[PDB]
Amino acid sequence: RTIKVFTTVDNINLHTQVVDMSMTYGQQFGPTYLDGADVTKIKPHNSHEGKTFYVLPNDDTLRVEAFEYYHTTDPSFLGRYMSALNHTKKWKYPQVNGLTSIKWADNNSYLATALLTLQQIELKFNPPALQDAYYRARAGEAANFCALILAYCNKTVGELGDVRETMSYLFQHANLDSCKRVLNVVCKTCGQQQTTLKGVEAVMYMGTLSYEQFKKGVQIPCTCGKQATKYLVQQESPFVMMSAPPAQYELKHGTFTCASEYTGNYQCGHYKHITSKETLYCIDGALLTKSSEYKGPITDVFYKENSYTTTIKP
Ligand SMILES: [Ca+2]
Ligand SMILES: [Zn+2]
Repeated sequence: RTIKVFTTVDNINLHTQVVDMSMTYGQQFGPTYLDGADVTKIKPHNSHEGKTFYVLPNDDTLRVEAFEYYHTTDPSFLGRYMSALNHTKKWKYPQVNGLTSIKWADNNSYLATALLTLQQIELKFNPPALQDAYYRARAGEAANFCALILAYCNKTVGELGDVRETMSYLFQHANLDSCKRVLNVVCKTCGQQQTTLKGVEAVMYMGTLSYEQFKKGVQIPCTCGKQATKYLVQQESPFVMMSAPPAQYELKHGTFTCASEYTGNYQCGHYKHITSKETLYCIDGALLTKSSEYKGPITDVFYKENSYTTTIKP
């Protein structure tokens, strides 16, 4: 028996195939997937006629196609992305206040808060798989985007996650080289140290939530033994992510783009997303509340930026 099916590694370039129906998909193709479901232990059915299957890049041509779409060499990427897709395709992606969210499942609260932020900051991905699925996620079809995020972060479904850490991985696949940050560490004895950062390191900071206070200056204990002052000199970026360990923080309307709230501790933590619109909106998975004032345990705050110049003399 024979049916005709298609094989692909990017869902773009399809390949016509003849399949012996007395064998399994793994026997003729190797590890094979149909929209996430592993069908390696499965033999062709008549219902599969004309359907498209993911495989692993066995030949070079599939490897050439796979690198262009995903920008990775990691041959495990397809199985991990397919394994993630098999779950994320079943998640619910409601529109909450005009943004694509995720109904909570499999400890995806950090994914929901990240996805919500990605929709409110200016950003473009370099791998086509990411940018294609990023576009579809903004349209409401976020299953493939979320599965790709897990594959690029080497995370699995159900595993707990950090939003700041998740952005870190994704910023490596965006085009942020144009971003530039300059910092002056002024230490009363060590001196006035300057650093220039390019790329992902130029938009992220771990220490405080306030961007104006980051412009004014923050003390950091120096490697000598005393205290040292830390402030921003030049910021050239579309946005800035300011992170701090979860602590009670007052979110003031119109002073930020969006923020990450983290309540709980250890294995009992949970993320909520706060965004600034005409008033303050709290998106918690598929749930939505609104208020004029907000105070909570914030761990990330995003701000808009273009070009900043400090008023501090070197
Ligand atoms: Ca929308
Ligand atoms: Zn010092």
